[PDB]
Amino acid sequence: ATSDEVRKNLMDMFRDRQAFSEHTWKMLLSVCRSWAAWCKLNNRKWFPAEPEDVRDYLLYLQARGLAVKTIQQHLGQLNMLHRRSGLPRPSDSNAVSLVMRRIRKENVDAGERAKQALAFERTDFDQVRSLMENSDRCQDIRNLAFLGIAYNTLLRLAEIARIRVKDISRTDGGRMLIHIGRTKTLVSTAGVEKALSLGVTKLVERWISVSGVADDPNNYLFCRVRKNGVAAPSATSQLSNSALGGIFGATHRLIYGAKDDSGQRYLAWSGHSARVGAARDMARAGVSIPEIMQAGGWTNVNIVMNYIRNLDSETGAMVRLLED
Amino acid sequence: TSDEVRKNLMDMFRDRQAFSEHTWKMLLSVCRSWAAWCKLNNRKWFPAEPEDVRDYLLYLQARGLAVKTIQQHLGQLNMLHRRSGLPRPSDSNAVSLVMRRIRKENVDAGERAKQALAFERTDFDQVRSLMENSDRCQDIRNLAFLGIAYNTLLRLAEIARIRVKDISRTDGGRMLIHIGRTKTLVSTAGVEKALSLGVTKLVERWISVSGVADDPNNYLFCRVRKNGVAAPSATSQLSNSALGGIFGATHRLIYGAKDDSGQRYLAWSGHSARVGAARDMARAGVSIPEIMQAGGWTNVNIVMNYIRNLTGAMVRLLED
Amino acid sequence: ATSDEVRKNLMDMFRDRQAFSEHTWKMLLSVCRSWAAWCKLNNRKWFPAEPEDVRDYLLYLQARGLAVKTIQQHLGQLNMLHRRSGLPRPSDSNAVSLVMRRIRKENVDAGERAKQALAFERTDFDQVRSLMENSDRCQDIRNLAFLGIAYNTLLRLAEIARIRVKDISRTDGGRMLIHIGRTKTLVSTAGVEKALSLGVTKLVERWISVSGVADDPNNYLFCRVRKNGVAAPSATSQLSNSALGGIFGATHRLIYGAKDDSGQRYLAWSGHSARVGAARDMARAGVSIPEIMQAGGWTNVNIVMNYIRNLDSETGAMVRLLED
Amino acid sequence: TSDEVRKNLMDMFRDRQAFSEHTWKMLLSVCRSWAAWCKLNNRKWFPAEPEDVRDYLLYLQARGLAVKTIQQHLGQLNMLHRRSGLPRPSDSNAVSLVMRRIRKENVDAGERAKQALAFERTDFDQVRSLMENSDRCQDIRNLAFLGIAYNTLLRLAEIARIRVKDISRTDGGRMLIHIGRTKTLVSTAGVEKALSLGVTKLVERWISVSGVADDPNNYLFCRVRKNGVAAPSATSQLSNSALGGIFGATHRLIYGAKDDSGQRYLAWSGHSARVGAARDMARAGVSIPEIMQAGGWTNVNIVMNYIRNLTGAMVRLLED
DNA sequence: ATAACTTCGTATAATGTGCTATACGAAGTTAT
DNA sequence: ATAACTTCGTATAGCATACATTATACGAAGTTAT
DNA sequence: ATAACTTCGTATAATGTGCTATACGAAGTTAT
DNA sequence: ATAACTTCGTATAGCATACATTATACGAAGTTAT
Repeated sequence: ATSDEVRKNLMDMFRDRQAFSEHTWKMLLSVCRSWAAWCKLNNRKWFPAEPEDVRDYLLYLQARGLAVKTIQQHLGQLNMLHRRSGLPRPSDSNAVSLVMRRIRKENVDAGERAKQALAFERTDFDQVRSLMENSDRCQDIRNLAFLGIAYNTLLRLAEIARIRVKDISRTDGGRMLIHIGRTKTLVSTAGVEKALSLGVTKLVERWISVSGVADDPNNYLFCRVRKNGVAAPSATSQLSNSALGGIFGATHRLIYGAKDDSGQRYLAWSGHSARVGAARDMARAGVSIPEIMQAGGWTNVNIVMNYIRNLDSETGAMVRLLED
Repeated sequence: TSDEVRKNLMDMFRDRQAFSEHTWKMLLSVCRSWAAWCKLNNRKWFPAEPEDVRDYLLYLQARGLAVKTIQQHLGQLNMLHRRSGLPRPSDSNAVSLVMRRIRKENVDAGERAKQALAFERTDFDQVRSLMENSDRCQDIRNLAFLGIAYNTLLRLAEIARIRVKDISRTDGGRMLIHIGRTKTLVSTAGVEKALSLGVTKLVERWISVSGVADDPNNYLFCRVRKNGVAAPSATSQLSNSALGGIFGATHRLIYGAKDDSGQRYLAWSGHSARVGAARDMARAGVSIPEIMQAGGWTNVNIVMNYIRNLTGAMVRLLED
Repeated sequence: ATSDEVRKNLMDMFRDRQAFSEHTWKMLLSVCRSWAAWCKLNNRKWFPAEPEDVRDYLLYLQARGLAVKTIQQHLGQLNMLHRRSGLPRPSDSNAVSLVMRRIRKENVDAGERAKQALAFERTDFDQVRSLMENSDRCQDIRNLAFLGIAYNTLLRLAEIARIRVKDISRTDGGRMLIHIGRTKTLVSTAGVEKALSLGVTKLVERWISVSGVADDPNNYLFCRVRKNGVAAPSATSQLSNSALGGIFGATHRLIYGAKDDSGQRYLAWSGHSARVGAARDMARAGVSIPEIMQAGGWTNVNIVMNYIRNLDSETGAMVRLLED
Repeated sequence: TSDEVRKNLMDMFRDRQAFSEHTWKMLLSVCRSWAAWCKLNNRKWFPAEPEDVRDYLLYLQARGLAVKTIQQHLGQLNMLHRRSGLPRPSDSNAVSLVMRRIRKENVDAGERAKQALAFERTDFDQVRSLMENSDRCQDIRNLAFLGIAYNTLLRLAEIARIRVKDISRTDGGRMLIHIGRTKTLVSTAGVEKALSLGVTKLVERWISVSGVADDPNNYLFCRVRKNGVAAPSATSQLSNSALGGIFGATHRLIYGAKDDSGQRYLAWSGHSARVGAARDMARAGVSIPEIMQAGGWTNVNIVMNYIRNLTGAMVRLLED
């Protein structure tokens, strides 16, 4: 609570900045730039943040038509800056506590809907599969394997990029299989092994036949394919998540065409579409919530439950009673 | 200090919305009452003196009011003080002790907190068997309302907030109703309340004859005037007084006009289908874990309270 | 924290003493007399109670070979006296908090076993039933009905004494039935109706034939029977719980004879024996925990679970797996 | 103040017993370590300076110790301070942040907290199929120990505290074992761990050949010397080092001597039957609610950690 | 008129975070 | 004199009301398109 | 001897109240 | 020139490490009845 104390705290912050993910840091800076500009504009002090100002700001975020979860992030990062610096948190103020409470209320009462990825189900896999199965085109074959390793496995983006060729050993009738390393938590796991079908395996093949992947196995399975249709292997680099999420966007447009309704948020297939579809498919096929809240490494149902909610199978006991 | 206290309270009024409209309704209702009693005995209503509050509670008790009502008066007074940054009346033995004593004396004389008359499947099936045949807008609406009420267990006000854009469909054709906020939860995630095929038909039929669908941002249920014309609106919801009247009206229909007693719960009301469904489910052998998901409860005690009626495992063990 | 403040608090305590059951008050005085004597003896001040003294005292209770639950009651009542008087609780002290923690540990590690009532099951009801069924003796017939209203119903003592003759209306084949009022909680119930068999009803009869109960129905079902074998009705009074618990003690001795092993605690049948037996019987007969944690008005299983624990039916999943 | 702090710590030592013998073992173990590091760099070991503690944790990390061990060192230091009425080292950013960073750096290099090698029913059935035939006291005891371990899921020390007067019987003949205190619960109520008919026989046979029953206040398991003579005792329990050795010994028996690696968990150990039973139950389709009652857990996370191995719902959905 | 509300006041019942990743539209970077 | 209780007191086992809201119950009193 | 521990130190994994009633042995109270 | 990315930044959805203990792992070093 003295400029010297705060100075010490901020030096502590920088010295052990690896106590947080670079993503966290990204959002911290992001919010600070947002809050600071606003302060400048609205003639106020940005550090330390004063409860009345942070209030005005939060209402400004709301008026900006920003989501409740987003405003949370803002107060959140601000609370973190003051906590890691020796100063009082904005949340610890009555004004800020109340306003947050009010805004949450006001927004829900107007339509605010959290969104999630658009399901990419077998009904979608088969379709694309039928549209790009006979195509000579490199990046066309690659994108099908992806759509395969992805629906078939439910692996996250950050993880499908990480795959290396060795990891893809084989099995039962020449069925493929794979060691991932997904978890990044200590008391969790070091990793699993995942398998493929006569479908998803027969595809992932071609990619390898054409990708020239069978070259220096320290190689990754997924690489970029240039405009001439020639792939570029690289044991040193990984298809950015943007591109991978790109194949899902691209593919949806192929079938459904140009970007649509309203101007933003989940109109086409995104990185999570495959998991979200497999799950329902696996739920529709009456597969215990184990595999379901499991084929994805799901440590908490609320998530798999928000995914299979509109499914008739998840209708409720009252519907069951009512219908006998 | 006087300055601070003026601020804290002022700070509360500014973000009025952080609280339920009702919470404010009661805060003001108690204050009115308290303030009234205070003026009668020449007492300063704020800050409140434990001794004066004690006299007030006892006064409430003498009026023959319910323990729950007395407790509400203490709760509001407590909030006023606490939110002001002042000591709560309950923070003193005179007040803590008198409350306990009032409850105690009251219950040890019987006094019991009531609950809505159950509206169960038999009741639903009977009401529907009769109203199904009506072509009147009102009956069509009312039958749909009761259908959702029983099916979903939603509360009057969650039902009254259902907007047309809130309905969806399972692939199989069942209607899905998305619920944003409830007594126990305000999140942007919300819940999806599915409707049986039959309640679904009931709802569809209402939508049709009413025209609410003429604006996705329109409240599903609305007034229907003497001439049968439904009055759709995206700005004003049907009042809970109306929604609850549908229950009592339906009851009157099958069982006649109610007692002259003046008691409460002589006919079905807003909570009748919740009480009744919970029960219906318990009987069906439904799991507590699942019964709770039905009513949106996060805990297990209301759920248990509603059942305690059904037996005879005994003459049975003894007879053989 | 001033003698005037404490004085005000204690006057508050007395003025609204009905904020507690007379049983609570009984234990408060009980503990205070115990603590005070000790203080006198051990040359200390009893009010306000000083953390070090209350510590010594608790260890003294322990050395007295007193149960953990008992010492809890002592600290408990002391904490209540200081809380309702404006002074700091003894529990709020580090010394007292630690010692309590240590004693709890030390005792468990030596055999301390909470006890419960000895089961009085159908195997016991039938037995006594076969020993006192042909006996002309008034108090012999009375004690059998009791053993009946009690096993058959699972009603608490305090409640079987409360029964009045009207409450005993009839039913299915001339089966008896009964409106009790058990609960004394607001958001609970006002009460239930309970039934009897060809057994428990055929007995409760005689008692009425002989008890002369069918006289002024404001009467209670259970009265005292004097040494000459003549019963004494009374709409104004109730068989004390001591006597009722007496019939269970008496009856056990009849079959098993004189008071036994060690010198104390649950050697014979007590007021709770009947419930405790019915339950297991109802559990052995595979009756869902509903009625079980219900025929007694049980709002919490831990209790019915501690009663059916040695029952094979409650053995566990590992036993189930192990045995196939 | 120096006076108070001397008291609080003195107040802790007086009621030593409020804590596990082990908690004390580690407090003293860390202090020894810390104090050592401190003397090496000429630093005052208490009260501790965040900066000095930060240097200490990093030092621990450089020693190549586990995140859990480093955390334990911080926990003990934290306790010393907190219980003294002083500020906790973790109460400072240098310490809070370094811990996170250490964990983070460590895990993002793999590092994972291990768990005991599973000892499942197949393992039990195999070990028993073999040892059943031995008439040696040791084998008889060991087979009984493993039987209870797997059956009950008890922990080494709860098993090592079982006294003869603690066994009962269901009417059907199954042995019941009453457990007073455990890692997660010290109450006079206790639990009753039932044994299958088969494990029951195993236990009976041990009681018989050993004579522990010669004193109800005798510990069920005890040493058995080179000559086969069991040494019963009501004052000294069999050491956990012994009980755990039974697991590793049994393992050696079926699979040979262990790696030279020096790693941990190369053979079964104290927790092997808990890990294994939990799993066995999950496979059997047992309910989480019930799996938890088996292991005495009150929560749901260790239970989940132990399973994550078993699959293929996919080639399956895809193949058809 | 009047059905069918609304409104509104007092009475009374009912309930139980904070770090890290992805989403995308942009803007920038290579190699065709 | 005792059997058959009652009341007592201390020992222990069995429960389940207090927070801080936010909602319903129900009608009287006012409203508006018919 | 030596099997089979014990002990003990450092390493590292695992877990998650407070009011009111009953129990009894006693002591006291009536009516046989 | 662009296709096919990469890196950016802000918007939002998806998770899951920090307390305060109390326990196990495992062997070396010491022990005691054989």
